[PDB]
Amino acid sequence: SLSNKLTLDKLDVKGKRVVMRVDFNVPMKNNQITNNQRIKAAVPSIKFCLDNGAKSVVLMSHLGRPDGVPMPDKYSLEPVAVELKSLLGKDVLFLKDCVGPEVEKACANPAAGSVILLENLRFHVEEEGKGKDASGNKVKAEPAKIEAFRASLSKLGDVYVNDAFGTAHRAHSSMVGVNLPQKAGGFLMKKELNYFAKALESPERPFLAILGGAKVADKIQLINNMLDKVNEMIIGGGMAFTFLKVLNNMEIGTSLFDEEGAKIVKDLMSKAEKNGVKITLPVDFVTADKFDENAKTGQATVASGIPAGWMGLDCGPESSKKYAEAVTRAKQIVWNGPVGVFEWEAFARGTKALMDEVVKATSRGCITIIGGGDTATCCAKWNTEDKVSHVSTGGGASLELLEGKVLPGVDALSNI
Ligand SMILES: Nc1ncnc2c1ncn2[C@@H]1O[C@H](COP(=O)(O)OP(=O)(O)OP(=O)(O)O)[C@@H](O)[C@H]1O
Ligand code: NA
Repeated sequence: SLSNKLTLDKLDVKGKRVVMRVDFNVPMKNNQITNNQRIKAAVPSIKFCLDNGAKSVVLMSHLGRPDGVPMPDKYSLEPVAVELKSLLGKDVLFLKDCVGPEVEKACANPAAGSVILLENLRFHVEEEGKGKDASGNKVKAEPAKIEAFRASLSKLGDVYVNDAFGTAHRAHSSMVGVNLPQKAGGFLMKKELNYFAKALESPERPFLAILGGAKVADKIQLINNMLDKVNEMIIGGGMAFTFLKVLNNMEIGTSLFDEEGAKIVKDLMSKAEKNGVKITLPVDFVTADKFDENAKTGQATVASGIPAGWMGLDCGPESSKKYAEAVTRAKQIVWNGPVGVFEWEAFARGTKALMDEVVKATSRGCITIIGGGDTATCCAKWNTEDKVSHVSTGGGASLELLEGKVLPGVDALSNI
């Protein structure tokens, strides 16, 4: 997987400036970092570079989805710089941009051992290649400016390391576009890829995938290929309402809905039937009159529908029972995406109950893999990081491995 690729343990960094993509896309609440998992996970690679004599380590990441507009009031990485201090035992220089002559000067010839964190890559449309303007109109990036963006990032180091497993499914500029002669996979990239390579070679069966969360447009497009690998799927969280509206003609109110994915729902169900994959969808819900921690709440079922102006933000008790039945049958589980808005206590019961079931499954020998920026925060919140088989820093990235793909961030590394 990385067998063919240059990795950091084989990269001479002595006297070299290292430019490192990392996944510091950490969850935030009340403007605080709620889980430093993804930051801590990159420390081994950073520390290795500094201990083996790197002149500098320049760290670069996105945070959230600002869609190519500078929104430091809301998606700045400065809080991550602070947290990384503590985890490293080294101070960190935070720059307010990631490209341009001022950044290039700050990284051109740093004091020996400097750790530099750049501002959010996605404040530039050239990272993703597309985004929105500040008025919210979709925009494409211009090829020549994408090249200039990649050229600028490439000047910030002499060698490149990608340790950003959580983002490895994204063919973004900082992930596939850095032009330096040595492009090496970091130790987190190696740890995660090696874990999944073995867990996915010959899964214990039944193999259950649990797909929830809120990235519906993206992740509904992964189900088709996953249906060739798994024996059961829970489709919950925000993902479920697109399925229920199409299959059950359910009223879903203002719940998350994907117009494009709705067009393939019946094809996915046909393929699940063809491949013998049991699909478990929720049958009841905790509702809210608005997207707010303190919203008024209600209950609902698929038969009742969700009232107009209301949204389903958690599953209900009968859904938790059905989810639990699927977990009990499983011998291997991969779970990405909470089955409700677990950050808010009114909407956390379904995710907590499913966590309880997954922990119990682990205790009787199920191989249990939970991954994602927010889903791993469930493990931190309820203190189950040591009670499942593997907590991954990749969510969507892990689902694309489950599909059987080579991740773009891996593919772009140097061959041995
Ligand atoms: N019914 C729902 N409506 C809206 N949001 C939901 C619902 N159920 C869960 N969520 C939200 O889904 C979010 C997580 O979805 P997401 O797909 O980002 O998962 P993730 O584990 O961070 O995955 P990745 O690592 O790929 O980003 C949480 O913030 C949670 O509030
Ligand atoms: Na997320």
